[PDB]
Amino acid sequence: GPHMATGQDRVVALVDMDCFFVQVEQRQNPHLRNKPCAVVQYKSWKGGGIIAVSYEARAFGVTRSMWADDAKKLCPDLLLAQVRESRGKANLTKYREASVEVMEIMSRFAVIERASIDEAYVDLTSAVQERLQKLQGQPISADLLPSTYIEGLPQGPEETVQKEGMRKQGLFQWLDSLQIDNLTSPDLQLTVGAVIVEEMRAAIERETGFQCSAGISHNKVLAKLACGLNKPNRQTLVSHGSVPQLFSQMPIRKIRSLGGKLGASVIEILGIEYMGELTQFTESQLQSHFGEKNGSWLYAMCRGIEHDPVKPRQLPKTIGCSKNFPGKTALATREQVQWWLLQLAQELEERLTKDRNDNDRVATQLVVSIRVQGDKRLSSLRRCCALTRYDAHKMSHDAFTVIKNCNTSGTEWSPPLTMLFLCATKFSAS
DNA sequence: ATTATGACGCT
DNA sequence: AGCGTCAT
Ligand SMILES: Nc1ncnc2c1ncn2[C@H]1C[C@H](O)[C@@H](COP(=O)(O)NP(=O)(O)OP(=O)(O)O)O1
Ligand SMILES: [Mg+2]
Ligand SMILES: [Mg+2]
Repeated sequence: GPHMATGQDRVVALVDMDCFFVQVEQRQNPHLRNKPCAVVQYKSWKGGGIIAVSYEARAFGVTRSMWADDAKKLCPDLLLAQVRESRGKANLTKYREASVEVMEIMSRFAVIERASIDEAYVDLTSAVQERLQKLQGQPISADLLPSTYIEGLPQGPEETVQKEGMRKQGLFQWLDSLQIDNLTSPDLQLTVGAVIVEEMRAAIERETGFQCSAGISHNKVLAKLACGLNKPNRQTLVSHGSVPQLFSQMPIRKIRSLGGKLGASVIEILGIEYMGELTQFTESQLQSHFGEKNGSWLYAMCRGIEHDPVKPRQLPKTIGCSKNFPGKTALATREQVQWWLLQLAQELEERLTKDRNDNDRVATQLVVSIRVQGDKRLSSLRRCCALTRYDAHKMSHDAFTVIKNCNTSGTEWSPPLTMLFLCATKFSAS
């Protein structure tokens, strides 16, 4: 009892931007603000593919992966913004630069781990300790947490007919219970972490004009889950004590890393649907079905416990460019293949050169991946070679050299390629 | 014809 | 080294 770890050692948050690519386009074009809007790529086929959707547009049922022509059927007044196109492919530079704006603000507060173009984990354990020392015995006011939800509250016994009324009542219950006394209560630490995350979210909105949501908990999985509970423009605190009720009706697929085959297996092999049901199995039983690492992870995670560290990494480990060639457009000639490789290499060269100037590093390996027609896998084949010069002509020529014997017969290229992907990796200081 | 592209585990 | 999974 006295010796059972409860996964309450850290304070971790996950900050994720709300409808991020849309906000980027709305900041730039004020006519799009506060309107049902989506961002699309490649307008020629079915009006383009939607990759981001404003919350006003979601209310009509518009979603990612939907065709714009189809989205317009659900939402006639839907406004659209097109992703920039360069060299015949989508160019996501505008969103990467916007991402940098936000990541640089978050880094001021604590160590972060970039997790995607629009989210990062934050390890607030040290910052909370410092803040706790800064205010001795200072009780925490509700005004310090104007956009925070406490998951699981309010509980027990009219302002609650509306959502802000629920939020405030739950926050009051939580704050009324908190003992400022006792610098080591995990709940107190989370609360101070939440205050700091309000400050962080305020700074991002002030300095970039972008709104975001956040989750604060004791580990990355719970912080990520918490982030999505009250999006948009709100933050949610998930305490250790909230986990049994929260996990009791939480579908297994909603937990990070369980959204694929492993999660399906868990459900299928154990005959359960919710994360909390995992507690009735022994660690050995879970290890026997899903392996040593997965079994141990599951046994601790269904109890709200996870030890994956927030890595101190702001910069991407790899830099890559890819393009799909669906259906009839699959590449069928040598020349075609070489031209598209050159287009990808030119974009890559730009991004690498910038990376070298900004971050004092150079990539040393080039990985080329291709997908052949009829193959469902992301990558049909991967090959690599040395990246010794940031030269687009050398890179595209070397990439062709490494995959040219994949061609069964021809001038002609077969089987046709439905994807080309160039990735620069193995960075070293410069 | 659900795209562009990341991190990282397994062998 | 090369492939498979899970992810936004
Ligand atoms: N499958 C995909 N393919 C291409 N781009 C994608 C993508 N999923 C996301 N993006 C791009 C476009 C997105 O804007 C961005 C962030 O991904 P989220 O955080 O998953 N989604 P958002 O921020 O939009 O809304 P909110 O978080 O409020 O739910 O990455
Ligand atoms: Mg987001
Ligand atoms: Mg995200």
